[PDB]
Amino acid sequence: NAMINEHYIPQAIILANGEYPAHELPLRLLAEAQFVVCCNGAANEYISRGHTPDVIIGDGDSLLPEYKKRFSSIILQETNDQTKAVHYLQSKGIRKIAIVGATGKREDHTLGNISLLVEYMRSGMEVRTVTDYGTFIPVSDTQSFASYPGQQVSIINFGAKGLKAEGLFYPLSDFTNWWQGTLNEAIADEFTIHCTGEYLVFLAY
Amino acid sequence: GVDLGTENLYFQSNAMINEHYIPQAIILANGEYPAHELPLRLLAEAQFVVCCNGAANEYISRGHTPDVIIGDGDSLLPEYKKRFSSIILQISDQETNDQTKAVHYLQSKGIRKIAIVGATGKREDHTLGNISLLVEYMRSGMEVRTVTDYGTFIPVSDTQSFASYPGQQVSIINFGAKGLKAEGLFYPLSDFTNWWQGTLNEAIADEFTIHCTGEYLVFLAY
Repeated sequence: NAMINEHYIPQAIILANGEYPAHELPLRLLAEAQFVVCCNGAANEYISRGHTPDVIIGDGDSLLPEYKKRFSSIILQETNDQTKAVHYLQSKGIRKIAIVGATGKREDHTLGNISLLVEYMRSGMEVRTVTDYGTFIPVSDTQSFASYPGQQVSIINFGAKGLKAEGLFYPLSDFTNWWQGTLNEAIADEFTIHCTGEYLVFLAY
Repeated sequence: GVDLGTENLYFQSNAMINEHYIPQAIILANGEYPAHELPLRLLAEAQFVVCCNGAANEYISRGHTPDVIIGDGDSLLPEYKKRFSSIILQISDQETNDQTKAVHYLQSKGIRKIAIVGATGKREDHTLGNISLLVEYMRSGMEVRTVTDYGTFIPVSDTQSFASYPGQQVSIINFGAKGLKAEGLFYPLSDFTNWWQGTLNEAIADEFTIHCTGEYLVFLAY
């Protein structure tokens, strides 16, 4: 596995139906996107800010009629919209994606959206969720990460066993409850997590 | 007994009750300040408010008076630290999560029924940690709810009935419970292995009951 770095350039962006991004990073990613897929809606918010989506995932009654006379051709048809967006992009040979706007509204939607990341990667997709506060990266087995000393790192386990690290302030164990692995800290310019199985890393900006 | 779910939060309940939810104390955590009428109702009606670091800044700026401030005084605006220095408590030099320290402070005071507001909406790792901690607080013997801008999280053990309304969105997050089954929900339950699986179920009627052994979390959307 190649080292996970900050310089992430995805082939496509998914704009999910959580809170529209406010931080510079997700906003820049959206602005310089090669391909944008909008979930339900999010398309209305995206268009109102003077942007143009490539694909809209929803039921046809998603867009405002006012925008429909301009983007009815790019609307496309059960799971959640984020997952449908991932699967659509996967069907087009896209392998590298960032999701923005996936959090910050209903918390059950936030929880669902985050948990699905681990499932996308096992399918063979490279996906990251970029928020106003950090980046979620689904991982399996041994993985190295670029960091800076003092960078806050949270680890949430998804069934992985034998978790241990170098380059983090606190040692790891096979976490269960979500709080257990949160609010660790990088002590150097890189850290490596060793295990077998799936887990999720949140790197705070 | 039956947990009234969100039905004891609304100004006008479907449940033919003569009261509403008034916990013994409110914790204002350090996520986004409540914006929705329901967590704001709890805050407005509270006679004991514990502020986490910071969270006290917005509370004070809106003209309100914390009863206790948990954690680092340095997280306060200088004038606020000066105004409230005598109610700043560092309950532990080991525990670092202020939400947890607030719960522990209230428990030592002999308080058991509490609501947490402002726990979510900023850094998502704080959101995830704060939510998951509800299971620990319940285990410790506290009756605790987290009340957000969008619904309420209730930590649960074993069999539990909830008041509801037809079409209410109900999400179940598993924390090691086994034999999950329900009456009164649209979708049959399974022993959920990932968070999304039990989300966005739906109450059919005015009550539902979840049966199992072990711990889980229920989110009821307003």
